[PDB]
Amino acid sequence: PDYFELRHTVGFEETNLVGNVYYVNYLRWQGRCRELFLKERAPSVLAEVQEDLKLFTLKVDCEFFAEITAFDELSIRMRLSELRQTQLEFTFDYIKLGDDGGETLVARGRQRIACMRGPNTATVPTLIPEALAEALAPYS
Amino acid sequence: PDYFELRHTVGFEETNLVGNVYYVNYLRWQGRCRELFLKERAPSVLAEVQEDLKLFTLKVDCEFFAEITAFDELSIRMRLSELRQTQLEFTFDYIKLGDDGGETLVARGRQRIACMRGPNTATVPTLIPEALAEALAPYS
Amino acid sequence: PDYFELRHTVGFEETNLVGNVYYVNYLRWQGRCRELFLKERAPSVLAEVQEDLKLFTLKVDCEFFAEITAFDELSIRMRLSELRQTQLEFTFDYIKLGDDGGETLVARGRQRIACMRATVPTLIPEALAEALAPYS
Amino acid sequence: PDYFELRHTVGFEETNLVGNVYYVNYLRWQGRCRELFLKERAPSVLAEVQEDLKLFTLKVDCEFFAEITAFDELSIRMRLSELRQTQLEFTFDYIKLGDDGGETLVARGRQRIACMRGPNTATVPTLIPEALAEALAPYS
Repeated sequence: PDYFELRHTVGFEETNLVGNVYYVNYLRWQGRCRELFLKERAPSVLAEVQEDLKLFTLKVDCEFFAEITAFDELSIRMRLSELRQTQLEFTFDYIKLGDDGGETLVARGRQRIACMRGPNTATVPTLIPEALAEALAPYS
Repeated sequence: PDYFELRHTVGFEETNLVGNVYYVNYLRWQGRCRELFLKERAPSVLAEVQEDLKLFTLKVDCEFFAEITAFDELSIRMRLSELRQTQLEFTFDYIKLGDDGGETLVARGRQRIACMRGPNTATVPTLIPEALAEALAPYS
Repeated sequence: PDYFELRHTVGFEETNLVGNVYYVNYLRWQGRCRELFLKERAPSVLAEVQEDLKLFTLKVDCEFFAEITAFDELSIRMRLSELRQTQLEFTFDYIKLGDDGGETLVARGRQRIACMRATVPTLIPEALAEALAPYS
Repeated sequence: PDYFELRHTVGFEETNLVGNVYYVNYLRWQGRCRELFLKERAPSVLAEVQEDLKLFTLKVDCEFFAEITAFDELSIRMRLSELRQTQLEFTFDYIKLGDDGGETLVARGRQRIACMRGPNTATVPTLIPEALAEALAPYS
């Protein structure tokens, strides 16, 4: 499809007092989708982050359209929004998989990431790694 | 004076493998500061949450200007940026407190909230509770 | 396999400052293993536990033997250690899968749950017991 | 008094859809109480662990006797149950603070920590740091 998919059933312990989901959990789901992409599409990046490659998070946000609860089936879909020189922006479509087959959008979020180089103290900008740029081809 | 403050030292477990802090943690702290203000300044609101009053987070965001490591002293400053009759927006300044007295803005977050009442099906908005609006006066 | 398996790869953000895994994450993985088991093996329980039934955790624990870091492949095996009329105990084996195919007992934990349904000490749901028959 | 206290109000987002508290949340609290202790009473330990010193958690557990919900006032009390030459055991008593001054033992958890030195494969038991042994003095 146009997106990278992360299937996730809403945990019983991922809800609040009034049955709704803690807004932080949505963002945890973003990281779980972003990291899963790097494990299956660009493992080359993963090893570089353990070295001197640092994927700085510039901005992350999320808007909530509908309230979800426990045991609701979700399809967190990631799409490449912007592709720049040393930066890139993702987009996360939180969709609820209804039993009938409906696909409603319960939330949407995006994440701005910059690529840097060198030690944590003295850093420098760097191009988006080739493997990562190629893996983001059908997901724009 | 201009803000409500949450004191926080960056945890040893809140720091990852390379010395960076997961952005999710910023939003966890942002959530704590939102409840500390309530439980202190407007405790009456919390009694209403268990009843009919519902607090809907419409949108959250956070921008990052610099990286931090464990044992960094943070001053999470919460101030009211936007005030409406049914909604409000909280701004969160993440001030990295220096040992010499310096103050470096390391991050900034925003949180749009909507005051709701009623059942799970038919939610209706409500005027911002008197005590909640009262406690927001010196933080405008 | 006499156990229920949950495959998990240690997240880059699940590690701490010195490159080790926060112990809280270990029990975080226990919940996901218990949840996943209930989902596939006894879906009737989940439909029962949300309105009246309550699976109350009496005791959780976890002892650690070795240390693991990011991207370490883990095979979390769950099995029924003790079965009773109102209570049941799970046991979780934390096995680090070597790059060649070797296996290492990194950690091991237990969870003690009492069935309740403001609550009433109730029988273990028959559907839950039948799904546990292999993993006894 | 005879323990290290961490006051904590049960969060609205820490409680699930049935009114109970996730058992994982209990352990983050005692881990927070542990880190806050090392932060306040023995900061030297927090710097040595970044080198060759290791605070290896041998075993951790927690027993639950009651049910708590949102906005409950808790008093987490950390004591020293056992101290060896290289090992130590903490005991966490979760005390629910009532409005009428009543106190109730809600839960109890413990944690065994082994002090070791050197790289992961060359790990060897080491004596408790003098800063830590001095910090555990008012628990004798």
